This record gives sequence, C-alpha cells and structure tokens, in this order.
Amino acid sequence: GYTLWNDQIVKDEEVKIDKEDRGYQFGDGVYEVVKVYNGEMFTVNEHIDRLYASAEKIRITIPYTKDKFHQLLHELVEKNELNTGHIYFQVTRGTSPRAHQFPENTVKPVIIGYTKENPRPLENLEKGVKATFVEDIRWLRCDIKSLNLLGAVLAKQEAHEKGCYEAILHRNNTVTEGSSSNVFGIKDGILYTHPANNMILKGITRDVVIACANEINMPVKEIPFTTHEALKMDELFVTSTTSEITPVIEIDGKLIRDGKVGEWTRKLQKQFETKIP
Amino acid sequence: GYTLWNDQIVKDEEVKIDKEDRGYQFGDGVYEVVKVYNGEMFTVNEHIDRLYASAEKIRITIPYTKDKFHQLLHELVEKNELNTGHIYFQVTRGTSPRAHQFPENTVKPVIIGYTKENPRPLENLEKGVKATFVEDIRWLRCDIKSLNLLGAVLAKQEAHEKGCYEAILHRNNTVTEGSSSNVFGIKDGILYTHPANNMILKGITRDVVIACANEINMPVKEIPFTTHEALKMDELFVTSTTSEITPVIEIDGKLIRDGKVGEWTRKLQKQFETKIP
Ligand SMILES: Cc1ncc(COP(=O)(O)O)c(C=O)c1O
Ligand SMILES: Cc1ncc(COP(=O)(O)O)c(C=O)c1O
Repeated sequence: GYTLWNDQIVKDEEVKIDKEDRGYQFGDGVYEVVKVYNGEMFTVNEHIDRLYASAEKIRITIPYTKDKFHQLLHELVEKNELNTGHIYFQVTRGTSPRAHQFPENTVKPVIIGYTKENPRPLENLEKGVKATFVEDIRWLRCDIKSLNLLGAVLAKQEAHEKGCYEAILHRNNTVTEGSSSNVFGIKDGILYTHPANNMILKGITRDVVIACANEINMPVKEIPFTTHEALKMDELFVTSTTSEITPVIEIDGKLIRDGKVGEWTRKLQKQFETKIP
Repeated sequence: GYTLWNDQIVKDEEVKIDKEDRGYQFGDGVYEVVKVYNGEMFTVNEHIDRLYASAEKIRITIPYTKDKFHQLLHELVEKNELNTGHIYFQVTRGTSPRAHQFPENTVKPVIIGYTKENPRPLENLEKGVKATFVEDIRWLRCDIKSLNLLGAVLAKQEAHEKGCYEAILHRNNTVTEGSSSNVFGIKDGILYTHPANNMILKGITRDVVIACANEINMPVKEIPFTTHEALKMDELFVTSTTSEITPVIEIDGKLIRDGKVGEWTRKLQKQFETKIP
C-alpha cells in the first residue's frame, strides 16, 4: 500500500528508517490512532490537536500546519482505498548522532503514517469482555501519548496470557486507566472515571462518552475508584478509538454484577452510534 | 563504516529498519554501551551479561549465544578500526504488525550495533563539573537498561540548559542516580551510594568504583541520602562507562565544600586508572 513519510505518500516498499532515529533509540516521539468508518475519519481534528499538544509537552516542533496534516491524512485514506479500519501515525524528534540532550543542530522530525482495514469489534461490543488488574509501573507523565510504551506492552501481554482482552492498571489500588483504554465504572446511574491529570491519558473516546452521558442526562463524577470498588460496580467498560465502548463483564474470575452487559452501557453505545459517519 | 545487523556486519548504508519494528513503535528493546580504550573492549563480559539479563526481564530471547555475540562485537571493532571510543548495541523484540502484546506468532529479534570514536573526558576528570537536581519521573523498572529513555532525555536537556553537565535525579527527597550515570557522596572518609534495586540501574562503573574503594580500604555504605545531605557532603562524583569518575564540585550554585576536587575522589581516580587498558 502507501505510507505517509514526512510529507509524501509513497509505496510501502520505499520507506526506510535510520538506526539513529531518536524514536528507535529513546522512544522519543508521540503518536495517534484515528478510526475510519465507510471511508470517513472519525474525530480527526481532535486527534491532530492532541498529537501537536503531546509533541509540545516534550518540545518537538512539528514542521507542518495542522491543516496540511489533515489533508495528507485524507490523501492516505484515498490512495489505500480504506473503507473501515484505522490510520496509525507518529512523530519522532528526528535522526541525530546518539546523545540524550536535544540535537544541537536543528534536525527535522520524522513522521510515519499508514492504514489497516479492520472491521468494528461487533462481537465484543455485544457480548462484552474479560479483564484483569495489573499494577501500574509506568512513568509519571502518562498525560503525554509517547512511544515509551514498555509498561503497557508488559501489562497487555499479562492480560492476553490470562485469556483477557484488557489489563486495568492501578497505583496502590487506585484504578488509573487500561493498558490502551480509559476505564469507566457505573454505580446507581452515575458514571465514574479517573480525573485527567498526569496519571492518565485524556482519551478522546473518554471525552465523547462523557458528552454522550451529559446528553442522556446521566451524572458524571471524575473521581478515582479502587480495585475493590471497581468490583462492586453495577457496570464496567473500557474506551478507545478502536474498541469504542467495550463492555467488561468479568474481572479475574469475578462477574461484574450478573455477567451481562448493563442497561446504561447499552444506552451509551446507542448514543455513541449516532456520532459515527 | 560498518554496522552489525543481526549476525552480519554490513556497510552502514545497507541497514534498513522497518516502521513496524517494535523498537520504533514501543521502545520495546534493551541496549548496552561498552568503552574501548586503545582498541581494547573494557569490561565487555559484564556488559554482555547485563544485555542478556535485561532482555530476559522483558522476555526477549536473544537468538545467539554469548560467545557468538562476543565474536560479533570483536569483528565490529576491527572492521571499523576503533581506537578509543565506544560500541553501542541494542536488541528489539522484532518486526510484527502493530499490537501491544507479544507476537502470538514467532518473530526474530532485531539486533543493531555500531561504533563511535571518542577520547576520555580528561578536562572533566581534572576540573570537576556543575550539576543540578531534577526530580525523577521515570518508570519503576529502572533496573532494566531499556530503550524507554524519554524521562532521561528531558532531565539531561534541563541540566544542559542550566550549563550543567549532569542532572542528579531525586525521588521522595532521596538522590537516586543521574540521567545517565550513578551518584556517590563522600563524608568523613566514607563512600555512600544508593542501593541497587528497581530505582536505579546497577552501573558497571559503579561496581568497578566500589571495587576501587575496597582495594584502598575506604568504607562503602550503600545507603540512600537526601538532596540536603548531598549538599553537605565533603565530596561528590558521578560514574558511567563514558564519564568514568567525574567530580561534581557544585550543584545549583552551591559549592561542594570548597569547590575543589577532594582528596578521596582523587585517590579513587588513581585506583581506576590502574584498571584501564
Ligand atoms: C494509555 C492509553 N489510555 C487511554 C487511551 C484511549 O485513547 P483514545 O480514546 O484517544 O483512543 C489510549 C489509546 O488507546 C491509551 O493508549
Ligand atoms: C540511567 C543510567 N544509570 C547508570 C548508568 C551508568 O552505568 P554504566 O556504568 O554501566 O555505564 C547509565 C549508563 O548508561 C544509565 O543510563
């Protein structure tokens, strides 16, 4: 297919990464994932704003305007003829002779983007999934969506080995987020989720869902809950651009209530469907 | 020059990294740096053991024996005719379609190694350097020498901006290590340094310096000290493969004792000089 490589869309075969690309040596870069439904990009400007905010937090200056980036992404979906699936794209600080401090010569960032045809997870949204708790050993700036993803790679592998779809992370028993999702709990019609500070990533699906909840007039409290309280909830689900609102029906052998998708989760999925192209 | 690419030494321009190399998308790999003095690799068996141990802690299986690995490093130094400088080499989990969990299939690890000419930092050892305190925000598995180095590049940039050579990190008021070195304080003829647990990397120069202290009968206490205690030390210095024993004579505008390199730091540097090729 075709890959975005800085500001060109080339055949896949044509892109080559340097060994001293700082993204390969220090994970020094940021990224995003955008879902495409029937050829249209969902919340693409929101994701581009978060890419440039992640980049500013670690002082990378992306060399293109945000509107040029949106057009390049539109081009990439066309050439690859993507119908339903996603676009992955990342930015690294550039390739420079290995050193920890920023390149003294101003080097240009390297941008890579490509598509994958991938249907909606309908069986999971319908039936729900199993999850497991994992201690959060990640760094303290989880608000940046960076390529330093080793804490999340090891947590998701632990989950996959226990036959679970996702790992719910926690710092001394306060649930923060999932290895690649935000985590919500429902108790007595109220929506709970961890506040967006440096302990979590402020997910765009998370904020779409908090908006959907204000639209069905469901109260939202952004206060953290524990692993113990998570197990006492009436309903639980995880959110991300690729898993949408995926019900969690069981954690570590314990059923969440009766092991069935709850009523408020079905109400939030129906409201989320009105936002899809 | 020539680069080691998996088990072949090829010309630098032949090496191609893939955009779905897990080292590029997740920082999912481990690395080592080995100093070479006058064509001779210093403590190369200790660095290879620490590479295989870092790879095991995150379950990457290196496909070669330590002995084939040692031969490959040796060929690399002579193909490049390196006199004094260093070898850098890293291993990643491999190229696989992007997903956080390990390849369910079986993928081979990608190995990269290359050299850089670089003389000893003699002015620093003689004169000493300035340092700054920076809070440690890194993940909790700092005992693994992994490619997730973004907390360290940000600390090192901050130090460089203040005109300092190194950032001394501290977590809960306690000095842990530098962004790319270990830290030692001397008071009343006793050597102090933080214990090697998950908060620091157990540096190979750290262990060579502790051996120097044993040989000249200087007491070593592997006990944590606070930043205020650090400022009250009679002497201070930092260690790493490329900076050896660099005296620290000032931190954030406050002199360590008289601001001159101390007596015991000098007799530790004399002892280190007898270990060197
Ligand atoms: C660590 C982390 N938290 C939360 C999320 C959810 O973000 P989004 O809804 O923007 O995809 C993700 C993205 O997958 C993530 O990687
Ligand atoms: C974080 C950190 N601590 C300590 C060290 C010093 O270790 P060594 O003596 O093995 O080079 C390093 C070396 O790169 C390092 O990156």
